[PDB]
Amino acid sequence: RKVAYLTFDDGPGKYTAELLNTLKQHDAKATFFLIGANVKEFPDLVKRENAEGHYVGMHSMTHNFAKLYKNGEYVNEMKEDQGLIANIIGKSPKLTRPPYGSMPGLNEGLRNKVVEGGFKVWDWTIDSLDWRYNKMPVDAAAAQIAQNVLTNATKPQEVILMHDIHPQSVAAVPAILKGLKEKGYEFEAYHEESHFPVNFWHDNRM
Amino acid sequence: RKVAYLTFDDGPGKYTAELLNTLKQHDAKATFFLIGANVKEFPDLVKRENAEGHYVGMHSMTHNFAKLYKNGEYVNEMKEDQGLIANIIGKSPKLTRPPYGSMPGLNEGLRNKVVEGGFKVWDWTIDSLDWRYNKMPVDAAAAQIAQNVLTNATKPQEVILMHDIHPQSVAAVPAILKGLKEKGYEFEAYHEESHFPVNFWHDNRM
Amino acid sequence: RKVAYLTFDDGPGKYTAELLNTLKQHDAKATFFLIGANVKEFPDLVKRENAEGHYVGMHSMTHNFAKLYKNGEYVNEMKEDQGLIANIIGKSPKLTRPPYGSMPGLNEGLRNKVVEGGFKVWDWTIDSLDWRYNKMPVDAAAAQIAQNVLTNATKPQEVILMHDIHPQSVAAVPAILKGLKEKGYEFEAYHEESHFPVNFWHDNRM
Amino acid sequence: RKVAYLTFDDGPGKYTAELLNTLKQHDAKATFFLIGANVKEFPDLVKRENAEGHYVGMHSMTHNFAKLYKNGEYVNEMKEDQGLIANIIGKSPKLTRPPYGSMPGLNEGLRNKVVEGGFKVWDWTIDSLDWRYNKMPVDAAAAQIAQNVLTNATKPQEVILMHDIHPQSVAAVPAILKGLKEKGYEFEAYHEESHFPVNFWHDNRM
Ligand SMILES: [Zn+2]
Ligand SMILES: [Zn+2]
Ligand SMILES: [Zn+2]
Ligand SMILES: [Zn+2]
Repeated sequence: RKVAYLTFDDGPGKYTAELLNTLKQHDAKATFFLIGANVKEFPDLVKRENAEGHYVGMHSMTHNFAKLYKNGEYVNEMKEDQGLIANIIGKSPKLTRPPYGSMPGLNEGLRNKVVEGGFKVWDWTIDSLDWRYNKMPVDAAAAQIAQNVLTNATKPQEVILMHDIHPQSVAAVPAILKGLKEKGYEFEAYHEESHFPVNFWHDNRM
Repeated sequence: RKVAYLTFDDGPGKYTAELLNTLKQHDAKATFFLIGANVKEFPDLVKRENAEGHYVGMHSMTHNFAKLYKNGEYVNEMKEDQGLIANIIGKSPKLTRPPYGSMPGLNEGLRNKVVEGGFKVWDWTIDSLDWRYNKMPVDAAAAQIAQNVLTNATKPQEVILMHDIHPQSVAAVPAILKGLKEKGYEFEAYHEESHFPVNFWHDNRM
Repeated sequence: RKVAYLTFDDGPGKYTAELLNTLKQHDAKATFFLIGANVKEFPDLVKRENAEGHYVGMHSMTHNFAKLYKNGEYVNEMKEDQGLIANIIGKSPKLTRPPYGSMPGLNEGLRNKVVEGGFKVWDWTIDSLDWRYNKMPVDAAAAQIAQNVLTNATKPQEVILMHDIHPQSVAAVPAILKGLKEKGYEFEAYHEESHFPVNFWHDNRM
Repeated sequence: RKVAYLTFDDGPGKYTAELLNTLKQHDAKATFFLIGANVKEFPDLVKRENAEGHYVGMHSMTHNFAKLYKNGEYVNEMKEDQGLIANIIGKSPKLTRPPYGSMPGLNEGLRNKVVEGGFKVWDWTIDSLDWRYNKMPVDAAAAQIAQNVLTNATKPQEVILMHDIHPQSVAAVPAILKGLKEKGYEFEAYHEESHFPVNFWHDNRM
């Protein structure tokens, strides 16, 4: 059983409805890590992400490296973000995705607070590098991004980092779906009852 | 006859219960040097350490170089720590482990007071360097820490400096227990009635 | 299509000639990010780095976080460093490596100035952590550093952070060159005509 | 082949003449590492150590850990000590023995200064632990010290740490000479043209 977990960071945004349409057509399920300010701006999209079978998790309030890690606000911000999301979808998600990844920001003290707060942490196994192609002609960018993902998909479980706020990322998804389907992957959302560790610290409590 | 004395400093803390279970699992005995604040925060773990055959000794109250050595509060702090531990376990340990080691902090004047007060002092023969491995995945860290101990264990008596307040340190202990047993070591606690001196000053009164 | 970019920071210094010999022996090309004071102390090594096919770039004048980022002297210092290097090798390098990395020091204001000044910025994808291994035997340190690099080199493009001003770092390079070659990597210098972005801000302008 | 290098630290002193008689009696050659203040106090013994075929090297002026390593006076003290010895034996020895050993005191900066000053550094491979038995009955103490050394002598080259300022160490030497001879060891003095690295840093420049 090969499973590909598409994850989308930093949203919702103005390309997210398009992305949800694409996912629905391919019968694919994915995972979204949302920033607090955008949850407030785009409640309909948050509702729709959950309503269409995708997992909705937290990507912090400020996405500010200094506040999250050095000043130790990571858990406070994930908790706040969690409450905004719960006000819309009617449940409190446990999975967080660290802005800029957990390494080295999420130090041993913060990891304890994550565990104590009942939160999980997912990093990723494949970086799509979609940000490289910002503001470049979308068609060529999307194909490159698809290539970045397809050629790195080698393991039975892959967690793919993309950002749905970039147009070239959303445009890349059709090719990624067809390509990973060829390789024998199914596309699933994260499921809290089926948690397994995916983090740069190899901290199995998270 | 080869004996390895695992010694764990700065605790107890949030990884100590797991460490105790690991030691019990391998029928290993060890030595714990505790900080007063943590004695007061985790009295149950102090009681567990002594109840399960380990030696419990003192690692001061402040762990502050200037107060302990420059201001000469070493013996006062160890005496205070001693009493807190005695109230939990019903005996007054005599062995101390200097924060930052005895060299150069524990000057002759302080060594004289240590002896006058009936205390002993243990430094170490192997530094695991475990606390320094805090910027990498825990399992990778633990493996390198185990390597440091295993490669340097060459004497019939080894006193090994570790810190049970770091996750990578506790994670390193299974490989250390396995490896040194293969090398012919038995893992024992410090025994007051069988003191032998181990200190950087080569002072056999402590 | 796998390329490893060895990058060496904070130099030149007393181990750099040895490192250069090692790289030459293995027909490997690398990248050096120099501190102004060392450019002035070791001009013959700067010249040699460029003469032997390696890329020479800037790592500031002061390597001081407060001056570079809080006081915003980053671009000024990189330009001053650039001029010093230019007087030696006859080129004006465009690529800078931020002291302590770009995150979070290089705020948006500073990134704009970087771009307007015609500079580029590289962080890294692998941190060797080499500078942290300075309390153990040099060969033992080198082995653990090589392990850090080899175990983490999994992507088609890897940018490896090392420091040539530490003995254990230069001692690790032979095992690194051998190991990554077996993994299919070629060792190349940064090329300005072939810039791809590598920075923690995901800012593809620099 | 097999060579044992007996080395005696912290002298000369009031047992050194006896030790020299013992060495001569057994046709054994050794190495002495002298403290400046005792070179001043015991010039006849320094002359005699050289006259009877032993190596005379430096063990600093102050034997003060803080001055030597943290304050960085190691090379200055060794050079000063070197001059005192040279005034007696008419040449300037290059080999130093770090008070308390080189690890971790002799940091990378200090090792460079050692090398730049034309000095070498010898630690040891066998610790006699002679200080443990200070002020105990000399006969039993000497026997135990001999056992400590004989039991740990397993390699073709062994460098043995003793202190000729302890009476029990000098008393142990006959049993040590007898026992190691039976194991096939020759007793040689250090010679600069026969240098091979013996230091805890595995720094092959020293
Ligand atoms: Zn993000
Ligand atoms: Zn401590
Ligand atoms: Zn640097
Ligand atoms: Zn000494």
